[PDB]
Amino acid sequence: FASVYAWNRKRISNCVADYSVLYNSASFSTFKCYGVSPTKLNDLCFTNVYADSFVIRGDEVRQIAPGQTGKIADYNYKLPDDFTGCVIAWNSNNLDSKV
Amino acid sequence: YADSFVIRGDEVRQIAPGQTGKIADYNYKLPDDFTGCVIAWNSNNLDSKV
Repeated sequence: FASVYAWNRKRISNCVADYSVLYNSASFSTFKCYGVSPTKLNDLCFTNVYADSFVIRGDEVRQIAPGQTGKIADYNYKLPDDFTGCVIAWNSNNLDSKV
Repeated sequence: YADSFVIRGDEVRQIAPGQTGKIADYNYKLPDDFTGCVIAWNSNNLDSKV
């Protein structure tokens, strides 16, 4: 992954996106969608999807939300107040930690 | 001899000679004069589910 101050950005189009394989998985602690109901994600067709990836501390997942204030929100990654989309967050203590 | 198992986090201190608790006196008791060594590490990803 990449650090938060240089969060990785990718654009996806011209594809068939299956969201069932993401919802059924028992690995994601936080799966919170804002614009639409997640269970209906297979029912909509889009284009120009944006994917941002990075790594943060445990306490800072709460700051990834529209209209949020803190340190990461106002210095590393700011969300539009009218954001539409979804946020996924899970634990990586196994791979991103070292004694 | 090698013994292997999985326990909680607070209970690793119970695995020591002359220790008192719940696992020590009910599941695994070390001899007081034990010789050898103990290894413990975290396996949250493998052994936990949402």
